[PDB]
Amino acid sequence: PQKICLICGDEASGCHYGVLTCGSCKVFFKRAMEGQHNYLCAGRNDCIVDKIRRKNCPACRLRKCCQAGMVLGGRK
Amino acid sequence: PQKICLICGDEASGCHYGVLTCGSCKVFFKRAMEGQHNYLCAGRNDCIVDKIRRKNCPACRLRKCCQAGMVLGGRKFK
DNA sequence: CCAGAACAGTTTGTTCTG
DNA sequence: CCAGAACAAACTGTTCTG
Ligand SMILES: [Zn+2]
Ligand SMILES: [Zn+2]
Ligand SMILES: [Zn+2]
Ligand SMILES: [Zn+2]
Repeated sequence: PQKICLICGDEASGCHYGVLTCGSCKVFFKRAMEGQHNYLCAGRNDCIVDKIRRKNCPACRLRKCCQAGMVLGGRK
Repeated sequence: PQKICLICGDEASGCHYGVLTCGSCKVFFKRAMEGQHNYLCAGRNDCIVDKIRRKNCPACRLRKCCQAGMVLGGRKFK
């Protein structure tokens, strides 16, 4: 039918850092946790994270990753 | 003495399309108005437009541009 | 000076590799 | 199959031109 990324609703590529996600949320999460960016939502931590706008709010996209269960860790 | 962009609060470069802006807002405004995309704010049409985050929500940045008085035009003469 | 164009750096996303 | 690396397209911002 089609695997859907639990972060953004794009087509998922596989189970990454614990969660069914697309390729972009995969690198995103990795890059976000890794560098210290201190991302702050410019709205109210409310943002819809979807395919077209996922890059809009890194704070909300990262928060969604963390709530979906994504966890850092290199090749289990 | 430093001139402040009225859209994002960065340092302003001049008066562009009718208001005090930085060069990034200047082009953003023209690209946005001429592009094929009517941006949909993923929040509440409320977003803060400041230097670090101006890129975050093009819908709200464009809204802020238009509300500030920015208007498309060609190269006008005095 | 400022709009538009051209150029350039930054960012996000996709394909390659072990 | 999946992390991480290498690659690449897309997007945002800066310097050049009339
Ligand atoms: Zn995704
Ligand atoms: Zn947000
Ligand atoms: Zn600005
Ligand atoms: Zn917004």
